[PDB]
Amino acid sequence: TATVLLEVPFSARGDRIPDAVAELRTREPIRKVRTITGAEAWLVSSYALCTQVLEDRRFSMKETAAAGAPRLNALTVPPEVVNNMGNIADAGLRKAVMKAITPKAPGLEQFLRDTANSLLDNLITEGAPADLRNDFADPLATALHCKVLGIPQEDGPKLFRSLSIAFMSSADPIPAAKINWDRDIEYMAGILENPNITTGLMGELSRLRKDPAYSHVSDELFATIGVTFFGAGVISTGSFLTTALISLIQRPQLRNLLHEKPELIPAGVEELLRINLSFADGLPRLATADIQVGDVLVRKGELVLVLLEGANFDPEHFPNPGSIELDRPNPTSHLAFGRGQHFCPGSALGRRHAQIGIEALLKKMPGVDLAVPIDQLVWRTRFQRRIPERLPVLW
Ligand code: HEM
Ligand SMILES: c1ccc2c(CCc3ccnc(N4CCOCC4)n3)c[nH]c2c1
Ligand SMILES: [Cl-]
Ligand SMILES: [Cl-]
Ligand SMILES: [Cl-]
Ligand SMILES: [Cl-]
Ligand SMILES: [Cl-]
Ligand SMILES: [Cl-]
Repeated sequence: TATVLLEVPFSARGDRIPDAVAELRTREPIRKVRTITGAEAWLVSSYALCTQVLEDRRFSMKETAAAGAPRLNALTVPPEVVNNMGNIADAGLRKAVMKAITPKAPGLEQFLRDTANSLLDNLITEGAPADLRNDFADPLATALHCKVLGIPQEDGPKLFRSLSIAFMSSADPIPAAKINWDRDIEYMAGILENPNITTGLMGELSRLRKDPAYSHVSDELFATIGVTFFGAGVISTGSFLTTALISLIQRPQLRNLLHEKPELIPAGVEELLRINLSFADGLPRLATADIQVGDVLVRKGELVLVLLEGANFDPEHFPNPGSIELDRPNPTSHLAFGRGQHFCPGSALGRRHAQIGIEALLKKMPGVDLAVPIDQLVWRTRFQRRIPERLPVLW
Protein backbone atom coordinates (compact mmCIF):
# COMPACT_ATOMS: atom_id res chain seq x y z
CA THR A 1 0.00 0.00 0.00
CA ALA A 2 0.92 3.74 0.12
CA THR A 3 2.84 4.89 3.17
CA VAL A 4 4.00 8.35 4.16
CA LEU A 5 7.53 9.69 4.40
CA LEU A 6 9.15 8.66 7.71
CA GLU A 7 8.39 11.21 10.43
CA VAL A 8 10.83 12.54 13.02
CA PRO A 9 11.34 12.43 15.95
CA PHE A 10 10.87 8.68 16.30
CA SER A 11 10.19 8.47 20.08
CA ALA A 12 10.06 10.88 23.00
CA ARG A 13 11.08 8.09 25.40
CA GLY A 14 14.47 8.81 26.85
CA ASP A 15 15.00 5.50 28.74
CA ARG A 16 15.61 3.38 25.66
CA ILE A 17 16.73 3.73 22.13
CA PRO A 18 14.27 2.43 19.46
CA ASP A 19 15.44 -0.72 17.77
CA ALA A 20 14.72 1.21 14.58
CA VAL A 21 17.72 3.52 14.86
CA ALA A 22 20.15 0.66 14.26
CA GLU A 23 18.07 -0.68 11.36
CA LEU A 24 18.15 2.79 9.80
CA ARG A 25 21.86 3.24 10.42
CA THR A 26 22.57 -0.09 8.71
CA ARG A 27 20.22 0.37 5.71
CA GLU A 28 20.26 4.12 5.07
CA PRO A 29 22.51 6.20 7.36
CA ILE A 30 21.40 9.29 5.55
CA ARG A 31 17.65 9.11 4.87
CA LYS A 32 14.89 11.55 3.91
CA VAL A 33 12.38 12.31 6.72
CA ARG A 34 9.55 14.80 7.38
CA THR A 35 9.72 17.11 10.40
CA ILE A 36 6.80 18.28 12.47
CA THR A 37 6.53 21.41 10.28
CA GLY A 38 5.96 19.28 7.15
CA ALA A 39 9.41 20.11 5.85
CA GLU A 40 11.62 17.45 4.34
CA ALA A 41 15.08 16.84 5.78
CA TRP A 42 18.02 14.44 5.70
CA LEU A 43 18.41 12.36 8.89
CA VAL A 44 22.07 11.30 9.46
CA SER A 45 22.57 8.40 11.84
CA SER A 46 26.08 6.91 11.51
CA TYR A 47 29.09 8.08 13.49
CA ALA A 48 31.12 8.72 10.32
CA LEU A 49 28.45 10.79 8.57
CA CYS A 50 27.41 12.64 11.71
CA THR A 51 31.06 13.72 12.25
CA GLN A 52 31.36 14.68 8.60
CA VAL A 53 28.35 17.01 8.78
CA LEU A 54 29.28 18.54 12.06
CA GLU A 55 32.86 19.25 10.90
CA ASP A 56 31.88 20.85 7.57
CA ARG A 57 30.78 24.44 8.19
CA ARG A 58 29.04 24.51 4.82
CA PHE A 59 26.33 22.74 6.86
CA SER A 60 25.39 25.92 8.64
CA MET A 61 23.76 26.49 11.98
CA LYS A 62 22.99 30.14 11.49
CA GLU A 63 21.36 29.64 8.07
CA THR A 64 18.72 27.36 9.69
CA ALA A 65 17.12 30.67 10.79
CA ALA A 66 16.71 32.01 7.23
CA ALA A 67 13.26 33.04 6.19
CA GLY A 68 11.77 30.46 3.91
CA ALA A 69 14.07 27.58 4.86
CA PRO A 70 12.78 24.10 5.58
CA ARG A 71 12.43 24.02 9.36
CA LEU A 72 12.81 21.35 12.01
CA ASN A 73 10.69 23.44 14.36
CA ALA A 74 9.73 27.06 14.89
CA LEU A 75 12.07 29.66 16.34
CA THR A 76 11.63 30.34 20.01
CA VAL A 77 14.23 33.17 20.02
CA PRO A 78 14.92 36.09 17.68
CA PRO A 79 16.60 34.80 14.50
CA GLU A 80 19.90 36.51 15.22
CA VAL A 81 20.15 34.45 18.41
CA VAL A 82 20.48 31.25 16.39
CA ASN A 83 23.97 32.69 15.70
CA ASN A 84 24.48 33.44 19.42
CA MET A 85 28.02 32.10 19.72
CA GLY A 86 29.06 33.74 16.46
CA ASN A 87 27.68 37.04 17.81
CA ILE A 88 29.56 36.56 21.08
CA ALA A 89 32.83 35.86 19.23
CA ASP A 90 32.30 38.85 16.91
CA ALA A 91 31.92 41.04 20.00
CA GLY A 92 35.25 39.82 21.38
CA LEU A 93 33.62 38.08 24.32
CA ARG A 94 34.17 34.37 23.62
CA LYS A 95 37.22 33.92 25.84
CA ALA A 96 35.62 35.70 28.77
CA VAL A 97 32.31 33.90 28.43
CA MET A 98 33.95 30.50 28.20
CA LYS A 99 36.18 31.24 31.18
CA ALA A 100 33.22 32.17 33.36
CA ILE A 101 31.34 28.94 32.63
CA THR A 102 34.08 26.48 33.55
CA PRO A 103 33.73 24.61 36.86
CA LYS A 104 37.07 26.07 37.98
CA ALA A 105 35.93 29.19 39.88
CA PRO A 106 37.15 28.78 43.47
CA GLY A 107 34.34 27.55 45.67
CA LEU A 108 32.17 26.46 42.73
CA GLU A 109 32.46 22.72 43.15
CA GLN A 110 32.00 23.02 46.88
CA PHE A 111 28.85 24.99 46.25
CA LEU A 112 27.57 22.23 43.96
CA ARG A 113 28.34 19.51 46.51
CA ASP A 114 26.71 21.53 49.30
CA THR A 115 23.63 22.18 47.23
CA ALA A 116 23.24 18.59 46.13
CA ASN A 117 23.63 17.31 49.67
CA SER A 118 21.11 19.80 51.02
CA LEU A 119 18.56 18.92 48.30
CA LEU A 120 19.05 15.22 49.10
CA ASP A 121 18.79 15.76 52.88
CA ASN A 122 15.49 17.53 52.40
CA LEU A 123 14.15 14.60 50.30
CA ILE A 124 15.23 12.11 52.98
CA THR A 125 13.57 14.20 55.67
CA GLU A 126 10.38 14.27 53.67
CA GLY A 127 10.33 10.54 53.08
CA ALA A 128 9.98 8.43 49.97
CA PRO A 129 8.85 8.68 47.23
CA ALA A 130 10.96 11.59 45.98
CA ASP A 131 10.90 13.20 42.55
CA LEU A 132 14.54 13.28 41.37
CA ARG A 133 13.83 15.62 38.44
CA ASN A 134 11.72 18.34 39.94
CA ASP A 135 13.21 18.15 43.44
CA PHE A 136 16.88 17.29 42.75
CA ALA A 137 18.27 17.43 39.19
CA ASP A 138 16.56 20.58 37.97
CA PRO A 139 16.99 22.57 41.21
CA LEU A 140 20.64 21.58 41.22
CA ALA A 141 21.03 22.81 37.64
CA THR A 142 19.19 26.05 38.52
CA ALA A 143 21.25 26.71 41.61
CA LEU A 144 24.47 25.99 39.68
CA HIS A 145 23.62 28.46 36.93
CA CYS A 146 22.62 31.25 39.25
CA LYS A 147 26.02 30.83 40.90
CA VAL A 148 27.83 30.69 37.56
CA LEU A 149 26.03 33.77 36.34
CA GLY A 150 26.53 35.70 39.60
CA ILE A 151 22.82 36.30 40.12
CA PRO A 152 20.74 35.75 43.26
CA GLN A 153 19.58 32.21 43.95
CA GLU A 154 16.12 33.54 44.61
CA ASP A 155 15.84 34.73 40.95
CA GLY A 156 16.46 31.20 39.67
CA PRO A 157 12.98 29.70 39.76
CA LYS A 158 11.33 32.41 37.66
CA LEU A 159 13.98 32.20 34.92
CA PHE A 160 13.66 28.40 35.13
CA ARG A 161 9.90 28.47 34.64
CA SER A 162 10.35 29.99 31.18
CA LEU A 163 12.15 26.89 30.00
CA SER A 164 9.23 24.44 29.56
CA ILE A 165 8.20 26.81 26.73
CA ALA A 166 11.59 28.16 25.55
CA PHE A 167 12.86 24.75 24.64
CA MET A 168 9.69 23.52 22.95
CA SER A 169 10.06 21.84 19.58
CA SER A 170 6.94 23.23 17.95
CA ALA A 171 5.54 23.29 14.41
CA ASP A 172 4.40 26.88 14.94
CA PRO A 173 5.54 30.03 16.74
CA ILE A 174 4.74 30.06 20.43
CA PRO A 175 3.25 33.29 21.83
CA ALA A 176 4.38 32.54 25.36
CA ALA A 177 7.99 32.22 24.20
CA LYS A 178 8.14 35.91 23.22
CA ILE A 179 6.40 36.97 26.43
CA ASN A 180 8.92 35.12 28.56
CA TRP A 181 11.90 36.12 26.38
CA ASP A 182 11.15 39.80 26.59
CA ARG A 183 10.63 39.55 30.36
CA ASP A 184 13.81 37.59 30.94
CA ILE A 185 15.84 39.97 28.73
CA GLU A 186 14.57 42.91 30.78
CA TYR A 187 15.57 41.07 33.97
CA MET A 188 19.11 40.46 32.64
CA ALA A 189 19.45 44.05 31.47
CA GLY A 190 18.58 45.06 35.04
CA ILE A 191 21.28 42.73 36.29
CA LEU A 192 23.87 44.53 34.20
CA GLU A 193 22.86 47.83 35.82
CA ASN A 194 22.81 46.34 39.34
CA PRO A 195 25.92 47.36 41.31
CA ASN A 196 25.62 44.31 43.60
CA ILE A 197 26.28 41.93 40.69
CA THR A 198 30.05 41.70 40.68
CA THR A 199 30.74 37.97 40.32
CA GLY A 200 30.22 35.21 37.77
CA LEU A 201 29.42 35.65 34.13
CA MET A 202 27.13 38.63 34.63
CA GLY A 203 29.59 40.36 36.93
CA GLU A 204 32.28 40.00 34.31
CA LEU A 205 30.04 41.13 31.45
CA SER A 206 28.94 44.07 33.51
CA ARG A 207 32.55 45.21 33.88
CA LEU A 208 33.34 44.60 30.20
CA ARG A 209 30.27 46.62 29.27
CA LYS A 210 31.92 49.69 30.85
CA ASP A 211 35.36 49.05 29.55
CA PRO A 212 36.24 51.23 26.54
CA ALA A 213 37.35 48.21 24.51
CA TYR A 214 33.66 47.07 24.39
CA SER A 215 31.81 50.45 24.19
CA HIS A 216 30.23 49.49 20.84
CA VAL A 217 28.98 46.05 21.94
CA SER A 218 25.24 46.28 22.24
CA ASP A 219 23.42 46.10 25.55
CA GLU A 220 21.02 43.64 23.92
CA LEU A 221 23.84 41.19 23.33
CA PHE A 222 25.03 41.38 26.96
CA ALA A 223 21.50 40.58 28.26
CA THR A 224 21.07 37.89 25.58
CA ILE A 225 24.19 36.06 26.80
CA GLY A 226 22.74 35.80 30.29
CA VAL A 227 19.32 34.54 29.21
CA THR A 228 20.64 32.08 26.66
CA PHE A 229 23.43 30.63 28.76
CA PHE A 230 21.19 30.27 31.78
CA GLY A 231 18.54 28.56 29.71
CA ALA A 232 20.77 26.31 27.60
CA GLY A 233 22.86 25.30 30.61
CA VAL A 234 19.97 24.63 32.96
CA ILE A 235 17.88 22.69 30.47
CA SER A 236 20.85 20.65 29.29
CA THR A 237 22.36 19.74 32.65
CA GLY A 238 19.03 19.18 34.39
CA SER A 239 17.77 16.96 31.59
CA PHE A 240 21.03 15.07 31.19
CA LEU A 241 21.40 14.39 34.88
CA THR A 242 17.77 13.25 35.08
CA THR A 243 18.10 10.64 32.40
CA ALA A 244 21.57 9.57 33.55
CA LEU A 245 20.02 8.84 36.95
CA ILE A 246 17.49 6.57 35.26
CA SER A 247 20.30 4.74 33.43
CA LEU A 248 22.18 4.31 36.70
CA ILE A 249 19.12 3.26 38.70
CA GLN A 250 18.44 0.62 35.99
CA ARG A 251 21.97 -0.82 36.55
CA PRO A 252 22.32 -1.76 40.23
CA GLN A 253 25.74 -3.32 39.68
CA LEU A 254 27.06 -0.10 38.16
CA ARG A 255 25.34 1.90 40.88
CA ASN A 256 27.10 -0.21 43.49
CA LEU A 257 30.49 -0.07 41.67
CA LEU A 258 30.38 3.71 41.44
CA HIS A 259 29.16 3.89 45.03
CA GLU A 260 32.06 1.76 46.21
CA LYS A 261 34.74 3.30 43.92
CA PRO A 262 33.71 6.92 43.37
CA GLU A 263 36.94 7.60 41.55
CA LEU A 264 35.31 5.78 38.65
CA ILE A 265 32.45 8.30 38.58
CA PRO A 266 34.05 10.42 35.83
CA ALA A 267 34.43 7.41 33.51
CA GLY A 268 30.87 6.37 34.34
CA VAL A 269 29.54 9.87 33.61
CA GLU A 270 31.35 9.83 30.27
CA GLU A 271 29.58 6.57 29.34
CA LEU A 272 26.25 8.01 30.56
CA LEU A 273 26.88 10.99 28.31
CA ARG A 274 27.65 8.65 25.45
CA ILE A 275 24.39 6.73 25.83
CA ASN A 276 22.28 9.76 26.70
CA LEU A 277 19.01 10.36 24.85
CA SER A 278 18.38 13.87 26.19
CA PHE A 279 18.43 15.55 22.77
CA ALA A 280 14.98 14.92 21.32
CA ASP A 281 15.76 15.96 17.72
CA GLY A 282 18.76 15.70 15.45
CA LEU A 283 20.99 18.79 15.46
CA PRO A 284 19.83 20.98 12.53
CA ARG A 285 22.03 22.35 9.79
CA LEU A 286 21.20 24.02 6.45
CA ALA A 287 23.35 23.11 3.45
CA THR A 288 24.93 26.18 1.83
CA ALA A 289 26.36 24.17 -1.12
CA ASP A 290 25.73 20.88 -2.84
CA ILE A 291 27.62 18.35 -0.66
CA GLN A 292 28.02 14.58 -0.91
CA VAL A 293 27.12 12.79 2.33
CA GLY A 294 27.31 9.07 1.95
CA ASP A 295 25.10 7.97 -0.94
CA VAL A 296 23.17 11.28 -1.05
CA LEU A 297 24.05 14.53 -2.77
CA VAL A 298 22.57 17.05 -0.32
CA ARG A 299 21.55 20.19 -2.21
CA LYS A 300 21.95 23.82 -1.28
CA GLY A 301 19.10 24.94 0.93
CA GLU A 302 18.24 21.54 2.33
CA LEU A 303 17.90 20.70 5.99
CA VAL A 304 20.17 18.11 7.62
CA LEU A 305 19.51 16.57 11.06
CA VAL A 306 22.44 15.03 12.96
CA LEU A 307 21.06 12.27 15.19
CA LEU A 308 23.39 12.18 18.21
CA GLU A 309 22.33 8.72 19.39
CA GLY A 310 22.78 7.51 15.85
CA ALA A 311 26.46 8.35 16.17
CA ASN A 312 26.84 7.45 19.83
CA PHE A 313 25.27 3.96 19.50
CA ASP A 314 27.10 3.15 16.26
CA PRO A 315 28.79 -0.24 16.78
CA GLU A 316 31.42 0.53 14.13
CA HIS A 317 32.74 3.17 16.54
CA PHE A 318 31.59 1.97 20.00
CA PRO A 319 31.44 -1.84 20.07
CA ASN A 320 28.66 -3.23 22.25
CA PRO A 321 27.17 0.28 22.10
CA GLY A 322 24.34 -0.31 24.54
CA SER A 323 26.72 -1.41 27.31
CA ILE A 324 28.26 1.00 29.79
CA GLU A 325 31.96 0.06 29.75
CA LEU A 326 34.37 2.09 31.82
CA ASP A 327 37.50 0.96 29.94
CA ARG A 328 36.78 1.96 26.39
CA PRO A 329 39.81 3.23 24.43
CA ASN A 330 37.88 6.11 22.82
CA PRO A 331 35.69 7.28 25.75
CA THR A 332 35.26 11.04 25.05
CA SER A 333 34.92 10.57 21.32
CA HIS A 334 31.17 10.62 21.54
CA LEU A 335 29.00 13.42 20.12
CA ALA A 336 27.00 14.22 23.31
CA PHE A 337 28.46 17.75 23.24
CA GLY A 338 28.43 17.99 19.44
CA ARG A 339 31.57 18.46 17.39
CA GLY A 340 33.32 21.14 15.38
CA GLN A 341 32.55 24.81 15.28
CA HIS A 342 29.58 24.57 17.64
CA PHE A 343 31.02 22.10 20.21
CA CYS A 344 29.31 22.78 23.55
CA PRO A 345 31.09 25.55 25.48
CA GLY A 346 29.62 24.26 28.75
CA SER A 347 30.98 20.75 28.37
CA ALA A 348 33.23 20.77 31.43
CA LEU A 349 30.57 22.33 33.61
CA GLY A 350 28.01 19.79 32.43
CA ARG A 351 30.37 16.96 33.27
CA ARG A 352 31.00 18.32 36.74
CA HIS A 353 27.33 18.96 37.48
CA ALA A 354 26.51 15.30 36.68
CA GLN A 355 29.57 13.89 38.48
CA ILE A 356 28.89 15.83 41.64
CA GLY A 357 25.15 15.13 41.52
CA ILE A 358 25.71 11.41 41.09
CA GLU A 359 28.43 11.26 43.73
CA ALA A 360 26.19 12.93 46.25
CA LEU A 361 23.19 10.76 45.36
CA LEU A 362 25.02 7.50 45.66
CA LYS A 363 26.34 8.55 49.06
CA LYS A 364 23.02 9.75 50.48
CA MET A 365 20.73 7.19 48.74
CA PRO A 366 22.80 4.09 48.14
CA GLY A 367 19.60 2.07 47.90
CA VAL A 368 17.98 4.39 45.29
CA ASP A 369 15.47 2.64 43.00
CA LEU A 370 12.46 3.66 40.91
CA ALA A 371 9.28 3.82 42.98
CA VAL A 372 7.12 3.11 39.90
CA PRO A 373 7.47 0.72 36.99
CA ILE A 374 9.66 2.32 34.32
CA ASP A 375 6.79 2.43 31.83
CA GLN A 376 4.86 4.71 34.19
CA LEU A 377 7.24 7.59 33.52
CA VAL A 378 5.60 10.36 31.46
CA TRP A 379 7.80 11.53 28.63
CA ARG A 380 7.56 15.15 27.61
CA THR A 381 6.51 15.61 24.00
CA ARG A 382 7.33 18.24 21.36
CA PHE A 383 10.31 19.44 23.40
CA GLN A 384 13.99 19.82 22.49
CA ARG A 385 14.90 17.44 25.30
CA ARG A 386 13.58 14.07 26.34
CA ILE A 387 12.49 14.52 30.00
CA PRO A 388 10.25 12.42 32.29
CA GLU A 389 7.79 14.83 33.83
CA ARG A 390 8.40 13.25 37.27
CA LEU A 391 11.08 10.74 38.36
CA PRO A 392 9.65 9.02 41.46
CA VAL A 393 12.24 7.09 43.49
CA LEU A 394 12.58 5.31 46.81
CA TRP A 395 15.77 4.33 48.67
C1 HEM B 1 25.38 17.69 30.00
C2 HEM B 1 25.15 18.95 29.71
C3 HEM B 1 25.11 19.42 28.26
C4 HEM B 1 24.93 18.76 27.11
C5 HEM B 1 24.65 17.28 26.83
C6 HEM B 1 25.04 19.78 26.09
C7 HEM B 1 24.98 19.57 24.71
C8 HEM B 1 25.24 20.44 23.66
C9 HEM B 1 25.29 20.14 22.25
C10 HEM B 1 25.05 18.78 21.62
C11 HEM B 1 25.61 21.27 21.60
C12 HEM B 1 25.79 21.39 20.09
C13 HEM B 1 24.59 21.97 19.34
C14 HEM B 1 24.84 22.01 17.89
O1 HEM B 1 25.98 21.83 17.35
O2 HEM B 1 23.81 22.29 17.10
C15 HEM B 1 25.65 22.32 22.59
C16 HEM B 1 25.90 23.64 22.34
C17 HEM B 1 25.75 24.69 23.21
N1 HEM B 1 25.68 24.47 24.58
FE1 HEM B 1 25.65 22.74 25.58
N2 HEM B 1 25.24 21.03 26.57
C18 HEM B 1 25.31 20.81 27.90
C19 HEM B 1 25.60 21.82 28.78
C20 HEM B 1 25.77 23.18 28.57
C21 HEM B 1 25.99 24.21 29.58
C22 HEM B 1 26.25 23.94 31.10
C23 HEM B 1 25.95 25.35 28.89
C24 HEM B 1 26.14 26.77 29.35
C25 HEM B 1 26.20 27.15 30.62
C26 HEM B 1 25.73 25.04 27.48
C27 HEM B 1 25.63 25.99 26.49
C28 HEM B 1 25.65 25.74 25.12
C29 HEM B 1 25.64 26.72 24.05
C30 HEM B 1 25.57 28.19 24.35
C31 HEM B 1 25.72 26.09 22.89
C32 HEM B 1 25.80 26.62 21.48
C33 HEM B 1 27.24 26.63 20.96
C34 HEM B 1 27.40 27.12 19.52
O3 HEM B 1 26.38 27.29 18.85
O4 HEM B 1 28.58 27.28 19.19
N3 HEM B 1 25.60 23.64 27.27
N4 HEM B 1 25.45 21.80 23.87
C1 LIG C 1 11.93 32.55 26.30
C2 LIG C 1 12.39 32.20 25.01
C3 LIG C 1 13.64 31.63 24.81
C4 LIG C 1 14.48 31.47 25.93
C5 LIG C 1 15.80 30.93 26.12
C6 LIG C 1 16.72 30.41 25.07
C7 LIG C 1 16.09 29.25 24.31
C8 LIG C 1 16.95 28.78 23.18
C9 LIG C 1 16.40 28.15 22.09
C10 LIG C 1 17.25 27.77 21.08
N1 LIG C 1 18.56 28.02 21.10
C11 LIG C 1 19.03 28.64 22.20
N2 LIG C 1 20.35 28.90 22.26
C12 LIG C 1 21.19 28.81 21.07
C13 LIG C 1 22.64 28.64 21.40
O1 LIG C 1 23.05 29.54 22.39
C14 LIG C 1 22.38 29.17 23.59
C15 LIG C 1 20.92 29.48 23.47
N3 LIG C 1 18.27 29.02 23.25
C16 LIG C 1 16.05 31.00 27.46
N4 LIG C 1 14.97 31.50 28.12
C17 LIG C 1 14.02 31.87 27.20
C18 LIG C 1 12.77 32.47 27.41
CL1 LIG D 1 11.38 -0.05 19.47
CL1 LIG E 1 16.15 35.71 6.60
CL1 LIG F 1 4.23 22.94 28.45
CL1 LIG G 1 36.36 46.80 18.00
CL1 LIG H 1 32.25 18.37 -1.33
CL1 LIG I 1 32.99 4.71 12.61
